[PDB]
Amino acid sequence: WGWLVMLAAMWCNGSVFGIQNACGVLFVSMLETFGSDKMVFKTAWVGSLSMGMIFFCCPIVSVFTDLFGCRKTAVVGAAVGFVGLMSSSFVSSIEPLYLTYGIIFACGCSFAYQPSLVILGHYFKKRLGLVNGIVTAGSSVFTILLPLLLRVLIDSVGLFYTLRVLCIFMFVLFLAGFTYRPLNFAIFKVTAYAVWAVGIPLALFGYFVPYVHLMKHVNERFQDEKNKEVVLMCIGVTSGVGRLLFGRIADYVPGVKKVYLQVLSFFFIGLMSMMIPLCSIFGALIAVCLIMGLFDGCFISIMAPIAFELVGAQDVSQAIGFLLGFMSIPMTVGPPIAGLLRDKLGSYDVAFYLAGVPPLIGGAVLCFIPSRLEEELRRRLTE
Ligand SMILES: N[C@@H](Cc1cc(I)c(Oc2cc(I)c(O)c(I)c2)c(I)c1)C(=O)O
Repeated sequence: WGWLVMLAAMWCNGSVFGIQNACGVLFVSMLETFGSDKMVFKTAWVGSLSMGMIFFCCPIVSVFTDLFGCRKTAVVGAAVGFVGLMSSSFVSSIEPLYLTYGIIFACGCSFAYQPSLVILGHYFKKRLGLVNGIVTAGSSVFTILLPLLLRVLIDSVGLFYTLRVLCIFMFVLFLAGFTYRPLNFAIFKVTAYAVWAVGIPLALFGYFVPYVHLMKHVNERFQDEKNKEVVLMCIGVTSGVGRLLFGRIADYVPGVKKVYLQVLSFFFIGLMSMMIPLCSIFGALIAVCLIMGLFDGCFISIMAPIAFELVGAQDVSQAIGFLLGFMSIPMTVGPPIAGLLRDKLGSYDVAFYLAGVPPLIGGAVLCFIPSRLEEELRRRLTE
């Protein structure tokens, strides 16, 4: 088995999130097929539910995996994902899609992906973090490359065939799953965690809007767009390097003392989102995309260490579970509201601005977290 555990974990992490991020390239043609009324409002749910259900289901998997074992639940996740992707075929209306794609597919994907971490632990009972960086660099490949394959694949055979063929990834995941073989509400009393856990979800209330609506905002330059997929590929091409660099950066002395760089990340990503609906020359959009992706990777990379910095090591699991439970909502509610925001009398021009407000509030809230304080001074002032 050996290193193949990490090798297959790479494939799993790529397979799930590459699709979840290429969702837009599906959406652009899914809207066209079996098209209308008020379609843009309904369709967004197809990807919104898919992205929300993974986070909603991740915490509960911590009971299933511990109940059945590490080897299981990965086979089951892969099989359920394959069943859902296949069932997405033979659908003559958009209504069943919410159930075939989304609910079923993500309820499979979360089961497939969650146990990967528990077995990356014990990879070699050492050298954690470096393995995670390797896996991130690997999944960067699938995030970068998949949009190119799907874009050319769609025109040859329609959406139905595309989803019926994407089952190859789930099948390979199912086969690789055989490698795995091993060989609570009291948290809120901590004020720092209480503030942070509300700050982050309030910050991400527009994070997933671009990943869904950017490919449809494109075609504003209907003629000059000799190539579209690059504009979405260059988000991941920068996210990979950003995560890789910030993994190294996090622990270095000049900035490891107490990290609040997530405030900077939110500020920059919000500003760049506020920049999209204005730039006209093509290259400016790619520059904005790179600026977005770099900090998008940085913020996600820096998250986990803050978890055990704020709270003891024992409660990190519960902390992450609650955090993902809260995070389930904003990504489900974002894209639909963003689409509808001016689906009457306008375009995304008026919708991308308001997608940029929540990040600033989130950054302020996170910057409003106390520290460097202890109660030994309580004798002096308030008593
Ligand atoms: N849109 C992103 C997808 C993505 C979102 C989040 I939020 C995230 O952060 C975590 C951290 C831990 I730790 C988890 O167990 C989980 I599940 C998600 C990661 I990694 C990836 C992209 O472009 O790839």
